[PDB]
Amino acid sequence: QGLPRVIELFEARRPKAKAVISEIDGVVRIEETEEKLSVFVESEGFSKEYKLPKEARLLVKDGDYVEAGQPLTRGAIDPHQLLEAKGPEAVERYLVEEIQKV
Repeated sequence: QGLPRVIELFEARRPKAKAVISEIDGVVRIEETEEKLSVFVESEGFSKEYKLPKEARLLVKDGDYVEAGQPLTRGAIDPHQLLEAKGPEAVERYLVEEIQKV
């Protein structure tokens, strides 16, 4: 994506084709009707229902364990959501590596 991707990173914009990340650690449970599609990240005392469009490529198959801040869909991560999910060091790592890819 070239120079626009770099600008999008240095400006910390929320990208348009944004991946969906998990807000908590937990276990995946896909719930796929032929009309709608959702992913649950469930833990001992928390349930996280992420309703996403039916055409989203998942990085996560049913039953996997995910860290808080791990991507479930494909695409670019919103840096502010990553910061809230996972903290400063992870956002630095992601910004540096994503800029260097280009």
